[PDB]
Order: sequence, then C-alpha cells, then structure tokens
Amino acid sequence: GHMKYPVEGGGNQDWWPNRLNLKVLHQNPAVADPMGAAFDYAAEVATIDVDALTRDIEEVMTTSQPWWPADYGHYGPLFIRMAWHAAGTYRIHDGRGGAGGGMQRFAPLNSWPDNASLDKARRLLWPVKKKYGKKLSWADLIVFAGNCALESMGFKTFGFGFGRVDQWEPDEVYWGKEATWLGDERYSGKRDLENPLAAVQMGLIYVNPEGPNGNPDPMAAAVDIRETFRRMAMNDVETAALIVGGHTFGKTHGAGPADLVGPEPEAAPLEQMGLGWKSSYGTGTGKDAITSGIEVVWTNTPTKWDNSFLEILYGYEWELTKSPAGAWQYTAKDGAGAGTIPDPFGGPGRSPTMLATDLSLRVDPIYERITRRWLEHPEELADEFAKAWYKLIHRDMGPVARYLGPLVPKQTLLWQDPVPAVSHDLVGEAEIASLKSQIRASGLTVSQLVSTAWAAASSFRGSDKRGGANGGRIRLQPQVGWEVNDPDGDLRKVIRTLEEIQESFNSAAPGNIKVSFADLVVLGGCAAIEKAAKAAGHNITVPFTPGRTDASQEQTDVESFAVLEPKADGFRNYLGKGNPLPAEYMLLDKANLLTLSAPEMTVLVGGLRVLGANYKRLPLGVFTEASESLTNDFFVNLLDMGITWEPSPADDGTYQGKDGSGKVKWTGSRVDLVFGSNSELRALVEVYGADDAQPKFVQDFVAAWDKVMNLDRFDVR
Amino acid sequence: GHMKYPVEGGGNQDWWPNRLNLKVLHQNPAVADPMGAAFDYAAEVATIDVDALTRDIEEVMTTSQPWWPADYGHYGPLFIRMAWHAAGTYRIHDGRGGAGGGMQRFAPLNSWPDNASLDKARRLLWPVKKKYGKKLSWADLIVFAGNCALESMGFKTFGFGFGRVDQWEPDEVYWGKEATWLGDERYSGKRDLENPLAAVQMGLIYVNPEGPNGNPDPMAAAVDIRETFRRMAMNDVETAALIVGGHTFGKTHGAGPADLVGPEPEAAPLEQMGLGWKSSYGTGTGKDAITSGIEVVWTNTPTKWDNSFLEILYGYEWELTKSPAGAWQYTAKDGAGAGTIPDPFGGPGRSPTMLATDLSLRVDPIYERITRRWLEHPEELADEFAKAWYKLIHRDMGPVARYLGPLVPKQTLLWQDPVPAVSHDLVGEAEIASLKSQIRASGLTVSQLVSTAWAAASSFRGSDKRGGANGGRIRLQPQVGWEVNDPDGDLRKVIRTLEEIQESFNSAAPGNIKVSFADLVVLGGCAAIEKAAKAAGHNITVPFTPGRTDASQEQTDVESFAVLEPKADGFRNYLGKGNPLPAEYMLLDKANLLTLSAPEMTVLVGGLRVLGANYKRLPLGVFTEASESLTNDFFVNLLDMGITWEPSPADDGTYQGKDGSGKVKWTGSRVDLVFGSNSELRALVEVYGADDAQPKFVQDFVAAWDKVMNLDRFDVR
Ligand code: HEM
Ligand code: HEM
Ligand code: NA
Ligand code: NA
Repeated sequence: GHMKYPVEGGGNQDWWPNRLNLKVLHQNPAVADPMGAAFDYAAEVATIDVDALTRDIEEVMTTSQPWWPADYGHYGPLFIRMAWHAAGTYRIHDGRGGAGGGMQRFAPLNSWPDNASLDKARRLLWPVKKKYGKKLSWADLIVFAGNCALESMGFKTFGFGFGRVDQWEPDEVYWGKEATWLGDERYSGKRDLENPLAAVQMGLIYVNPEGPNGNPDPMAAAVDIRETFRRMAMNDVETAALIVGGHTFGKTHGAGPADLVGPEPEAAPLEQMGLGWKSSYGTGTGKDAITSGIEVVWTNTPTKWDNSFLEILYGYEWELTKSPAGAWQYTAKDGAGAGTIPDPFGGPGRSPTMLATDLSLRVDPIYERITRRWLEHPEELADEFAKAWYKLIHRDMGPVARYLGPLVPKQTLLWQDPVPAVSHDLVGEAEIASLKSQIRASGLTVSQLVSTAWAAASSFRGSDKRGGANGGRIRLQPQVGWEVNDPDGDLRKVIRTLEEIQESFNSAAPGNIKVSFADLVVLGGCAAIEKAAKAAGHNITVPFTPGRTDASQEQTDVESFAVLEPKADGFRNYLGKGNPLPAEYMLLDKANLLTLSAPEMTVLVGGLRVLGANYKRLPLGVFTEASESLTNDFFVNLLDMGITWEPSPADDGTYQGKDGSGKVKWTGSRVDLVFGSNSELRALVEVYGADDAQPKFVQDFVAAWDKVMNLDRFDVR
Repeated sequence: GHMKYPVEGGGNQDWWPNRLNLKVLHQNPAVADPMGAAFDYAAEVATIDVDALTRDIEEVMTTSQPWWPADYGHYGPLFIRMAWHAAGTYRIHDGRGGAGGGMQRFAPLNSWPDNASLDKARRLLWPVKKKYGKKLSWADLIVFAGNCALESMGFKTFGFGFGRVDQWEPDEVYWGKEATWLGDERYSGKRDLENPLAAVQMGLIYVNPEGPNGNPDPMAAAVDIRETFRRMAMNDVETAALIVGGHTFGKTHGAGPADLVGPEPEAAPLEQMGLGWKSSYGTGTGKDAITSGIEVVWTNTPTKWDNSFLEILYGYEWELTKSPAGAWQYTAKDGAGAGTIPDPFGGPGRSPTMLATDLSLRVDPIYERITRRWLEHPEELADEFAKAWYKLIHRDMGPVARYLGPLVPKQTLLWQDPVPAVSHDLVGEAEIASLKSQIRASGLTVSQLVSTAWAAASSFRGSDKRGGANGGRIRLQPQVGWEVNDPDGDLRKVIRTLEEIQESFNSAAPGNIKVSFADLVVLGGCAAIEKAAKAAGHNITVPFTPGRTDASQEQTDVESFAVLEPKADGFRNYLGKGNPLPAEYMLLDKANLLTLSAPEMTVLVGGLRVLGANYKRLPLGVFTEASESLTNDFFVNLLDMGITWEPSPADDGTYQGKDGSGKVKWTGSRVDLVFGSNSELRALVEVYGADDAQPKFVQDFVAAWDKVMNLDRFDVR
C-alpha cells in the first residue's frame, strides 16, 4: 500500500488499523451544519401549509420529466419505493438506520445496489424542497412523498408526523463486513444471520428478490423475509401487509443487460451532478429502464389501490422464467391472463408476473393463511397495511411528543412505548427539596441511588430514540431482570423503598401534586450526587426536571424491549458475553448511543467509578480512598506514574496496579485503563486530573449526568 | 479486505477510496474540546508565574525517576531533544508541523521512530502540567522545558513567548506516501525531494543519522542536511549553529540489540499507559537505554554549555565503527582521548565519538568554514545558536501579537514578517463611511475591488499563521507579481488608485486620524460588496476592523514569501501547474488553510463567482445573468436539471452546460461542478439555492468574507 493525503482520506488509522475511532463521538459537528445554532426546525415546520405541500407533491407526481420519464405517467409508485427504502434500513439490534435522518441522500445509502434509481426519485423532489426551503427537511419530504403517493392513488393512510431534522454528514453505521457489493459473509449454522444486521447481503434492504443467494425457492425466501422483517420490528401480519401493499403499485425494471449500467452515484463522474447508474441500453430510462434487472408488473392497475395483487397471486399458477436481463421471476402457467397487464408507456399488454418473494406469500403456510383471508377481506388488508406503513415510516421517531403537525392521529400505539399523560400538578421546588431529604434519609446508599438512576436513564439510545427513564420501566419486565441491572437482587430493595416514598408523599401532598415512581428514580440519583459532592467539600445542586410518568406492564412490550438490554456498559464496568468487539470499543459505542461527547464520556466514567456505580460494586477502576465522595480521584490516580500496571495472572480481563512496595494498590478493566493508554483519552484525563480541576470536574460531571437523565425528555423540549 | 465497524475506523472511504474528504474542514471540533466555550488560553497563560514555572521545571530536570533514570542526573538534554523534535516537524511548503499545537503528544508523531523515548520525556513533565493546569498548555510546556534546560545548563537564550493553544485531536497531515516506517519513496531526478516533505524518510525529523540511506558518508549526508533544513526555514549558518548547540548536550542511546525494543506507543498494550518501545535489554532504561541504536556521547561535558563539541570535532581524526546495537558512528583514531568522555551512570570513561552527520559539519566545505570560524571565535556560536534556537521554536507562532509573557523580547525580526506599530488614531465610523464612498466613486469596478481584497487576505494560511492582508504586501514583491494575483497588470491600477485615496484622505484628515494602504485594500472589498448587495436588493453593511499597517519592501523577505504563493485557488477558479491532486482536492485544502468550514467555503465560492473575482475574469462557474450583483444564482443554476453537463470536447479541464435547445448556456470547471456532484456539498448548495435563501446567503457570505479579511488580525484578538 501507500499513504494518501488527508483530503483524500489519509490518516492515523492507516498506520494503526484497529485503533479506537473517537470520531463516532463527534458525528454531525455543529461547524458542518449550515443552518446555525439558533436554527429551530420545530418552529419552522409548524408554519407549513400541509395542504399546499400535498398539492405540490401531487403535481410533481403527475408531471413527467424527460431525464426519467414516469411509468404510467405517475411517479407515485417510485416514491412509495423510495419511502419504503428510506425507512427500510432500520434494525432493532442497535436502532440504527431508518428514515429519521434522511440518510438515503448520503453515502453509502445513496449508492447501495438496492437503491438504484432512487437517485432520480429524490432528484424529482427538488422543486418541492426548493419552494419550502428551511420549513421542510429532506428527511420529512422523502417519507411524506411516499405517504402522499399512497393517498393520491386511493389508499387512505393512518396519519403522518413531521419533525425529522436534516443532518449534514452521513451517519456511519456498520452494515456488515463484506467488501463486495451484494457480498454475503454473514451467515452461519443452518441460517443464522450475523447480529446486528437485518438484510441478507451487503447493500440490500431486506432479502434478495430472486431468493436466497439468487436461487428462487419461495419457501426458502420466506425464511429470509420473516427473519429480516422481524429484525426491522415487523411480525407476520405486518410483513405480509407491507409486501402486498407495496406491490399493489408500480413495477420493477430490467429491460436490458445490467452490464450496460454505469457506476453508482458516489463513483460516477462530476457531469452527472450526483446521479448514478447511467445506462447505455437504448434511451437508458423509461421504456428501457434497468433498476433491479427483474421485469415484473404485479397488478393490472399499477397506479391504483385495489385487491388485484392477491387476486392475481391466487388466481394463477406460476412457473419460473427469466427477465430480459437474466433474473429469475415467475409468470402465469398455461399462457393464462395473456395481455391483461398494462404497459408503462403504452406498449401492448403483457402476462401476469411475480417475484419469487411474492410467491413466498402463497407458499409459506403462515403467510398463506394470512393472505388467503385478505383475498376475501380487502378491508382487513387495508387496515393492516395502514397500521404497518405508519409504523414503518415512524419507527425511529422516538417518543410521540416529537411527532409534529396536523396529521398526527391521537390513538396510542403499543410499539411507541407509550407513557401516560401527566394527570396531576407536578412537584415544585419545595416538594423537590422535601423528597431529596426523604430519599437521603431512607437508608439507600449513594451507590444504590446512582446505579439505579443510571440503569434507568442509560437504557436510552439516540439511534431510534427508544429507552430512557420516562415510563419508570426499570421496575417492569424486562428491565427489572436484566443482568447488568439486578445482579443479585438489590434492585428490588431500591424499588420497594422508592415506592414507599412515592406512596407517603402522595398521601400527604400539597393539593393535587403527585410524584411518579419514574421521577423518584431519577431524583434519587440527583440527591445522592448532591450528598457525594458535600462529602467532597462542595455545596452543589443537581438539576432535576419532573414530569416523567409511570407506564404499566401492559403498556410495555417485553419482546420489543429485549433489544435495549445492554450486553456491555463500560460506565458500570459491565461486560457480558457476545459482544462484537473488545470492551473499550463497546464503551465508545455505548457513549455514541447515549449521544455523549468524549469529554462527557470521560467525566461520567470517572464520576461513576468513585460514586460506586459499578456492576456488583466491583473495585475495578474505583481509584479512590474515599467512600461515596465525588472527587476527581479517578483521573489523578490513573495518571500516577507511581503505579505499575500489569495484566492479572488470572487472565480474567483485569489488570493489577502495584505501588513501589510491590503491593497491589488498584485493579482495573480494559475500560478503565484505556483512559490512561489511548493518547486522546489520556489528554482528557489530564484536564480533569490537574490540581486546579476539581470544581470543573464537578460542574462538568453534573452537566453530563443531567444530560443523560433528560435524554428521552422530548415532552419538555 | 473486510469492512470494519465505525468505532474501529470503518466508513465510506472504504467503498470509495479516493473520495474527497470533507473532515479536513471540521478538525478539532468544539464538541471534542473539554474546555469551556468561553475558554481563552491567552488569558490564562498571561497570568502564569514564569519564575515559579522555571523553578518547577528545574526540579523535574534534576529529580531522576526510576522508570526512566536521568543520564548524568539531568533530564535537560533529553528535554532539549524533545523541544527540537516538537518544533522540528515544521516545513515551509505548507507551513504544517512545528510545535505550535503540541502535536507531538498525539498520533502519528508520538510514535515516529525518530521520536522514540520522548514518550518518557513528555511523561516526566506531567507533575508540571498537573501543577499549572489550564494556565499552561502541553504545547508551550514541551518547548519551554527545552528552553529552561538550555538556561539551566549555562546557555542564555534570546527569550520565549507563550500562547500555543492545546488541541484535542491530532492535526492530520500528509507526511509522505510510504506505508513502512523509515520507508523512502520520495526522491526523483538526481536527488529532488518530493514537495511538501522536509525529511528524507518516513518518520524521521530531518536526515538519517547514519547518512543517506544508512551509508555513513559525511559529505553526502551534508547535502541532505542542507536541503531538509532549508525546507524548515534554516540556512547554512543557522543549521550549523543548531546542530552544534544541540550536540553540545547529552548523548544517544544504543546499548543493546534494537530487536529487543517493543512496539511504539500507539501499538503498545494498555498496561504501558501510553508509553512505547518497552525494552527487554537489561533493565530497559538508563544505562541499558536504547533509543536510536547509536551510542555516541559528543562532549566531555554533556550537561554544560561550552565549546567542547567543536574542539572535539576538530581535535581528533575520525574512523568508522559500530555501536553496541550495530549502527554506524565515528570514533577517534589511534585510541586518542581514551577515557576522556564521562559515563551517564558513573561507569568508566569512554572515547570520543561523533555521528556521520556531525562529521558533515567538518567535511562539507560551507559548513567547515562556518564551524572552523566558531572553533576560533566561540562567542559567535553562542549568538547564532540563540537566534536560531529562538526562530526554531517560534517559527510557526504567527504574528508577534500572539507571543505572550515577560520573556518576549522587544526586537523586530525579519523572519516574523513584521508590520509597523500603529502610530496614529484609527478611522472611526464616519471616516470608514466616507472612505467606502470615495472608493465606490474611484472608478474601480466591483470585480477589481473584491479580487484585490481576496488576493491580499487569502494569502494567510492557518498552519503557521503566515500571510494575510495586514502589512499591505499585495503591492510589494513577490505578491504583486504572483500569477494568480496579477495576470495582466490590472492589479497595479487598483493599487495606484487606492494609494491616491490614501494620500488625499491622510492629508485632509480630521485630527490625528490616518489610514493605511493595507486597510484600504480590505475596505475596498467591503464597499464593493455593499454595492453589489444593493444591486441585488439587500442593504447590508459589511463589517470592517481597521488597524492594519503597511510594511516596507525591506521588511518583506521575498524568498520566505515564495512559499505563500498559491498554485491553486478554487475561490478564484485558478489552477496552476504542479499540484499534487485534482482541483477539487486542492480547493478543500485551500479551505483548510483558510480555516473555513464546508458551509463557509460553499458560500464564498458562490458569492465570489457572481462578484467577478475569477482569475482573468473567466466565465467558468459564473452561473448568473446579472453583473456585479450579490445573488445566490450560482446555487440556483447549479441545481437546474434543465442543464445537461458534459466534459468539453477540448480536453481542457472544463465542462459545457447545455439547455433544452442544445445551446451551451454555461461553462464550468471541476471546482464548479464538484458542488453539484459531491453528495455532501450538494446538500449545502440546496440550502443556499432554495427560494427562501437569498437573505441567508448574503448574510453567511458576508460573515465568511469578514472571517477571511480578519484571519491574520491577532493584534485585535
Ligand atoms: C420481501 C420484501 C420486498 C422485496 C424482495 C421487494 C423487491 C422489490 C424489487 C426487486 C423491486 C424492483 C425495483 C426496480 O427494478 O425498479 C421493487 C419495487 C417496488 N417495491 Fe418492493 N420489495 C419488497 C417489499 C416492499 C415493500 C414493503 C414496499 C412498500 C410498502 C414495496 C414497494 C415497492 C414498490 C411500490 C415498488 C415499485 C417501484 C416502481 O414502481 O418504480 N416493496 N420491490
Ligand atoms: C542533522 C541533524 C541531526 C541529527 C541527524 C540528529 C540526530 C540525533 C540522534 C540520533 C540522537 C540520539 C537519540 C537517542 O538515541 O537518544 C540525537 C540526540 C540529541 N539531539 Fe540531535 N540530531 C540532529 C540535530 C539536532 C538539533 C538541531 C538539536 C537541538 C538544537 C539536537 C539536539 C539533540 C540533543 C540535545 C540530543 C541528546 C538527547 C539526550 O541526551 O537524551 N539535535 N540527535
Ligand atoms: Na394496483
Ligand atoms: Na557540553
């Protein structure tokens, strides 16, 4: 190899290829954002005329452009696919992907083989973006264009929430390790898909439309469809509803040989102005378009909602055939239905066709029972598709407080992890001071109160904005039993004690003030930090914002919450089994999901160690002589050249720190020592370990702690 | 190949290896910075107690630590090498490197082979960092410890300025293409060293101490010494003084086989706490130390300043021998001077020894005249070494306003590109208004005024902070003759007219107010921009900070300024010959040197195009019908899918943009079209090209313009 200039991507990872990349903690830096620090998308979206916007998108949909002529004179179905692909990268394992950042317009997603032609689709929406400007994000517009397409073609949707803020550089996400587009190095066993991945090959949305590994066996395709859609949060009813709903519209494109299609947009020359897949087959567009290489028109009304998809699926028998580009697809046997399927540019009629993955809906016995019913009950298909589409387009939006504008329906939905509305007045200063005292007199320790509040709050992830302390779900399944949370039972003592305090305060309170369990979990941590800070010679106040409410078990989907269980949390020195990478990488990944900067991660780790937040109160990294005192001791001792560190002879992922006596003075994990070893982290440690640093550390610690407590608090911002 | 998690370095660069890397415009992002937003290092260090600092460094220097015992009981010489290496990465071609940012403490420099053992040196200084905290940067401390070491051992320095601001992530710099440490792929012709490099091998500071590619020929080593030092701004006298003054102290380290030395710091395990090169030879340290693998002690007084180096160099005859580790060095012939050189830990005395590169100073005939003169007149050496050492450790400091504290000498130095002190009252609001009017009435066009101001101001580079509009050098050599500034002599007309306005203003002025030519150059741009924005319907005031002064030609080192000449300036659509990369890369590189973000670079390109700032007023990228009007037409037209772009038939770096008829409506360069093609830049173009975006564009353009006009204005910060 050769090293490149930095402007062509050269840097330190070339010389140390497996090095920790702290850039995941400064994604989307403010200086790359053109809008400026006062920009307030919620205030701008509030201003939009949604009816006019809807009419502007209908005009785009029926006005054919000569650089990509509209099949059947309507871009609606292309826009449904656009919207479906935008939301269709979502994965449950880490909550990454999905439409909430408009990441389809950036690398790598803008150039995935499965997003071929979406470069033209998005481009078609520039006239609408141009007219609304800062009032409308690309993120909102891409999925709103699909929703408007559904409605303009006869399908009434359940609603729509605006509010996705545009970003200015791509979210960098692990999409798999294959270095060849459409490569597959992600299966083992009989058919176990590598976590956290939710598609079958690199650069596909879910499955291969010619069947697993290009082999068109619809039964085997079904296995893939069911698993990838599960990992995108869809069950069997949702998955069938979505496939039938989508393929009610439009057509594939495979008019000619794919080797006449040129490079994807990130690799295409400048004069293409950000478009890719430039084709030399015929005109390269429209009648001659090549996108997937399959050539299927599913229904006899590609620009109308009706039940034709299932009528065709079940009204014909099917046989394998090949598309003009050499892909497997299915056609009706016996020459049936000849001429019945309309051409997108006024050519002659054609025969019924289907994808291998569409036959899956008839071959797989579970999907077969679901879709056979819809054959006779289209009203149920319509109901299921409206619910699954809404979920699809909003799955990564987070708490319903964030959904903006006039089309949000009011019905609660279990998948939104709903919390109750506030029903009483909220605690004010006096009531908060009082409850801080009760908590401090309750016999719960600093370590118990801080660990419990951290376990509640740090369950949030900023990818899909699920989790956090609102809801009080630490006392419900499954969080109440997660290993990191409740190692040996002590969690239930804390829960019971805080419940006793809620009960007494609520029995006696001023008027109509009541406090939730969820709020006391957080308030106990804050009170404990005030106590630890005193212990250390600081009179401080830890901010606290009331307003959390208490969800019930029935409002808490246990299976859905399973993906939020930490398998690693370096903030508590917890490392479970099954992580993809060593502990220091998992720490940064955890810090990234909590939206923490590197300074924020650093102070939190140092403060939580000395407060006793560790899992099972282990002494790893607890570099202090003081009990329950909030000092910068972690930083000071980490930097002390008087300590000689070595891996423990147990080979148990721990290290021993010996003083000059040769006595083991401290012990630590990889997560602990990385702050002393990594040159950029150790630079931060040196800020907090200096002699003048103690007030700064407390201030920064409290701010970072307050951030984590408020992560899910979109109800009050 | 395999794709990696982002936390392990994975990203879009893996799929498109040569993609333009926009991360070079958001380096050292605020979110990675642990210090306050209000944090002002200059304010902090300005209050430091320098005498106390000096005493504390002196105590570190004479207190041996067990994990790296001090040679001769004094770490001074090690610290001198440390400071010399911190400053010694500097290079004139781009101004990158040098000690100004404390980059030695981060990758890759902390792990360069030439920087072996300075991991320990920097670690020795943590007690001082700890004590002074935010009042003392690592960047200042590393070079200040070298300066104190010199004074501690009897050499009076010229002075010292504090104020180097710590950074939190490494500067990412092109250090060469070699992908092996000590690799050499950087020579062509007879011995032409690749620009912008200033070292003979990857990971060396300047030259190979065993001679060119390890051949210990002193005469040929002298060719490399002279050229690498020249590329670090040092002539023959300065180079000889630096080498002699440096090797007056301390010793090399090569006690044992180098294959017993473990991985460099960035590759070492966690338990070494950021140290590297752990050695299993004997104790690994002190008397068994292994750093370069050479074992040379130059003088009989390694912890004292005197004329021993040159007395030894000239008082013996030398013959080639091998160190314990097998490296080439020189030792006195015929057993002369046996036992005269003291051991670092009290062992037996040893014989005189020199590096091949030290013999260069005696064998090369230029150096021999210089150094024989110093053998005979040693007080001349002390004066040249003071001057040269001061220059070395301050070369990248920028304007002398940045130098802070009580050690800063008063004397003016040519290499500081000095400007006169302000000597009259400055123009205030009324005078600034009146001059704007007189400039707009002078007959000079908007294009001429914007071009001239841009030329003067955009010569600043934020690497070594040289250049900028202060000094009025646009009218002196060499700036007045640079091809990009003055293609066909139109600059001189502007200059004459602005001098006429200066002289008539000053001879009429109220009171003691006078204005400089340098201010009028910038003020003229500002007035042209107000005029152009009014033509487009905006009434805006362009900010303007007076106080630049006018240097004379005698105060302007013509050769030193040669390196500031642009060979590319995309903001003017100028591409000279000889650039290392295609024009869009050179554009972002110029933006990085201007300290611009991606939004700022974007608005400036689009504004400058329509203002007529292009070199030779070519129409490339001038996507407007209006003359001299500050509109957002660049962005609107770039996004016009009614234009079809193709490389021009002449293979000449340009494109033709044809409209519906097939007539050529626009032409543009690679720099113009990258904004339409690159997915991240096109996002920004889409902000500024929306129907609502004209006011925001004018405002952001004006703020970006102001930024560039004030780049070198450290006198008001
Ligand atoms: C097992 C899951 C799925 C598979 C294998 C699949 C496969 C495909 C393929 C290969 C294409 C053709 C692309 C081209 O050549 O132009 C296509 C188009 C389309 N997909 Fe699906 N799809 C799936 C699910 C969905 C879902 C869930 C939706 C929406 C809810 C959807 C909506 C569409 C639409 C409307 C089109 C037509 C696009 C146009 O008319 O230009 N698909 N799909
Ligand atoms: C042609 C240029 C130079 C070459 C090839 C060179 C080479 C070397 C080498 C190989 C070492 C041994 C490192 C080790 O094994 O510990 C060394 C040490 C040293 N260098 Fe030079 N050097 C050069 C210029 C300079 C300059 C300009 C200075 C300061 C102004 C300097 C100051 C020192 C000092 C003080 C030491 C001794 C460090 C100690 O005692 O630990 N050198 N140099
Ligand atoms: Na239909
Ligand atoms: Na000496």
